[PDB]
Amino acid sequence: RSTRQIVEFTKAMLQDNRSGEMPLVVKTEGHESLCQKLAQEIGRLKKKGHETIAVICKTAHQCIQAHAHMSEYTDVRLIHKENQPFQKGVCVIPVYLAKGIEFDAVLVYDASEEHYHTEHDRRLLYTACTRAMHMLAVFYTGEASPFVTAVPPHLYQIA
Repeated sequence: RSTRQIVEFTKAMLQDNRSGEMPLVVKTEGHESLCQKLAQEIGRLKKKGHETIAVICKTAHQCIQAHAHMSEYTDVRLIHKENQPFQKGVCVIPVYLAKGIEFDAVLVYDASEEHYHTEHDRRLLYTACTRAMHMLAVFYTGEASPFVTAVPPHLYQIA
């Protein structure tokens, strides 16, 4: 139900039909520059018509940090419990609460090798990226997750 480009990107992460824009991978220096560039990309995606936009973090604890820092640049809804209603707009949400929800656009928060390197992490990263129906962006600080670096570079564009 996602785009061919998103399906091919995410399939390539598991090394161990509609069309859309290429997944975007974005390198950043630190959580503050990360949150700034996330905020800019959210503004771009809103203008292009995305109505449900998820910044997906690995854990609830990371969500709180992400939400606090993103709030410096834009307004974002923190998703922290199951009974929060699905609505249009921008949210910060952990993988385990995003499971089986579909968003127009997903921005993966800090897909670094520090945060995503175990096989458990691989399942979490895959789950996060497959929530995206129309646009996927993968942001990271420092060094990218091995599961991102492993994706053939023709399957994504860089910023």
